[PDB]
Amino acid sequence: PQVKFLERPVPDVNTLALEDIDTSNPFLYRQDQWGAYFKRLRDEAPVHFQKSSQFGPFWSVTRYEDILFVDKNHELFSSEPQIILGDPPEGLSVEMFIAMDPPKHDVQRRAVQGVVAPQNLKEMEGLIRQRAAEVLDSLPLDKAFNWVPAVSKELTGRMLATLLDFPYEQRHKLVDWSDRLSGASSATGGEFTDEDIMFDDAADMAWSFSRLWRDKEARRKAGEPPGFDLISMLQSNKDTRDLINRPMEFIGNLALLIVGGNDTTRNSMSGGVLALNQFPEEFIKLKKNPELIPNMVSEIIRWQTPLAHMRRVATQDVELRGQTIKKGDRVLMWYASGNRDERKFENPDQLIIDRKDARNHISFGYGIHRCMGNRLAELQLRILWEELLKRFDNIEVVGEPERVQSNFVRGYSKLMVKLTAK
Ligand code: HEM
Ligand SMILES: CCCCCCCC(=O)O
Repeated sequence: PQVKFLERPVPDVNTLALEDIDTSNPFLYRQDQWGAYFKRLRDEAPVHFQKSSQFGPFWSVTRYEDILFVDKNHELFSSEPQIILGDPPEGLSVEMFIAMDPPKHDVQRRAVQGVVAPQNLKEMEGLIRQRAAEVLDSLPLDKAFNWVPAVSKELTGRMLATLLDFPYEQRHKLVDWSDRLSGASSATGGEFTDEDIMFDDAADMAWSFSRLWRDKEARRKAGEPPGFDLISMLQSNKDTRDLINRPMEFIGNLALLIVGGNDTTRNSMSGGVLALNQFPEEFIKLKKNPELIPNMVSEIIRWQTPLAHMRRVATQDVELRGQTIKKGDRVLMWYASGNRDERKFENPDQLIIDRKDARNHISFGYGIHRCMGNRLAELQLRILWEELLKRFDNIEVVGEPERVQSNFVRGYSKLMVKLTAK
């Protein structure tokens, strides 16, 4: 049941009773209230029950420490049946291993893990660097342009096409299908309300992925050598040779990977540019010390936290910081709060590119569901920033960033950038 969320000014959090703070509001990030809202919960109600929202009753866990406890304890806090606050559109549910408990989760993850293993990422690195070079060489100088479509959306589309060996000139479909899956109003308070186009996406996605399998199956029978892409790898491994005979698992986990990498990588790419503009000393420091890029990528991902939360269901009664979460209660782990928790990160709101524990961020989560594409994400941002510093002396954000409506995605729709050449 899809709802067109209407933007009302969000109240100053100090003018509310604790019981009334609703973190499911998808305009908290846009209106720059998320910070104050999460600070007050961290300090006064770090394990907080909201009895009423558009999405029903849910708990918010906002302290770094408590997020680790919940994320680690998969047996107490199930990932089934969903991993977002709300529900997917009626009859348009997709079986992803992210929304799965062991042993089933482990089997499906093992089947697909190899594609983003550092060994296989080495095979792709040259192509990802080349496709990055092309886009950056195409950008206008001394002219403000929208970074989101031009670089972030573009590089992300290419990344997903590279990974799947998807028809390169149909790569916009992977972004479009991903946006409408993860941005459904019913799931995340996103802007997407049209369920007809979502049924179209399901048909278009099941067709195109079944086609890509058959095309690769033919080239292999024709004796062509297996490539570095996911379908090649799945067709090589004997467990996943007949994966097209498990259509739920096949389309589900293919959809999971594209949803997985889409907004996440894009908003990391946009977020990084903004973070270095709001903290101009960090950019001066990055240019003098470009060996900081790897750690900066960790700090950008901590600072952005592209996915605000992940949801779980208590499998039994669980005591947590003096609160009793009841069997069946929905629990949000607010990673966006944990990565700003001064109990872990001194000066948690500042971008510090040489932050020595940057890598201890929880943007990828923690435990058996820790991000499968972490290495791919870090690679793409490292590559982006290596290629940027080669070409550009300054990256100047102009005007105000426009932010996406969601309680799940922390993203940008517009980020106006002026480039200066070296
Ligand atoms: C900045 C980029 C990214 C961030 C911030 C991110 C964040 C996350 C988070 C928070 C989880 C779940 C953690 C948990 O429940 O404990 C996750 C899982 C996952 N991510 Fe990512 N991710 C990113 C990039 C990617 C990319 C590029 C891919 C694939 C190409 C990907 C694929 C996945 C998959 C498959 C899972 C499910 C893991 C499992 O359930 O076993 N992610 N990611
Ligand atoms: C880690 C990426 C997985 C996000 C799943 C969102 C799909 C839905 O809204 O049902």
